Amino acid sequence: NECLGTIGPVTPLDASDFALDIRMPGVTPKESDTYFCMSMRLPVDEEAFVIDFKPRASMDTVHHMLLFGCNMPSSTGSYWFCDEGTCTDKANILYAWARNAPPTRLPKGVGFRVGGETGSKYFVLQVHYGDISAFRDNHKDCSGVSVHLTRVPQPLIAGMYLMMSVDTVIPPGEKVVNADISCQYKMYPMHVFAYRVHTHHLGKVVSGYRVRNGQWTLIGRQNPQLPQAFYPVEHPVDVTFGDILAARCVFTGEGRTEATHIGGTSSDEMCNLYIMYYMEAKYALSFMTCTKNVAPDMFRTIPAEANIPIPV
Ligand SMILES: [Cu+2]
Ligand SMILES: [Cu+2]
Ligand code: NI
Repeated sequence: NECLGTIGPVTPLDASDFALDIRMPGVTPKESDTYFCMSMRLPVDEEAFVIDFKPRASMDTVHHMLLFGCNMPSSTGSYWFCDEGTCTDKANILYAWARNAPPTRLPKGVGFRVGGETGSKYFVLQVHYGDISAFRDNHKDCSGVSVHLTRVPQPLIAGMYLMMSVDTVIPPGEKVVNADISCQYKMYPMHVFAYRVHTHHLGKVVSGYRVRNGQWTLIGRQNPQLPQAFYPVEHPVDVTFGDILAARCVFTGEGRTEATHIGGTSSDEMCNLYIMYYMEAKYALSFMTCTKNVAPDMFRTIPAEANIPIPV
């Protein structure tokens, strides 16, 4: 009893707010550990602000959910299979829901800008099912997310600073392989309030830092084998013009017969750190990406914790 039926996906909230429900179209996964995607055009063409997210997940069957904004979803039609292949243009992550790692709300006054001339025209929802119990009866699943949108401009604008490896090669059996990422920050100040890490099975630890005058300030560090939620930052951290952002993923090659490189499958790897930030509305940009390592030598003074795993 979650599929919306005759009422549809759009609930008016007041004069300038509405909830948009983004739901799987009554799907039934045949195999276990399945990744479904679907998209929705924004109903409004003009600029809007996403100011809250409420999960609508079947607590039996849903392992994780991700919601992106983009302009070109990978597929048209109802739903598709997406082993993390959501958009053809760049997919902007907005929200992660993981089982056993409950999400944290956006700070009040903070929203993502979407729609209009430059914002995302589509949402893409990815749902990872995992365990196919309770699907015995072959019931239709309508899991996803209810998104609160408003036309009211927000004083603070949420954005994403994505750090990702592109060139990493993990030789087979190799005990430790480091993937290092670094860029100089050249925008108005951002304040990091949440982070998410992502590797595949070879990832041991992922850490990100702001480097200012050789001083390393921790943004977040996580075991990527733990649920890949957005975790709150322990202390709010500003990144300002002249700062360097730095991240290290630690991988092992133990267990593999052949080299492992970066790519989109499970026998490939990724080193992704998603740094969620707010900015003053008049200075804000919605996304930044670092795919480089501009200060490789700086990593000589990376804190020792970046090399040590988290005790599970
Ligand atoms: Cu999952
Ligand atoms: Cu991946
Ligand atoms: Ni501050």
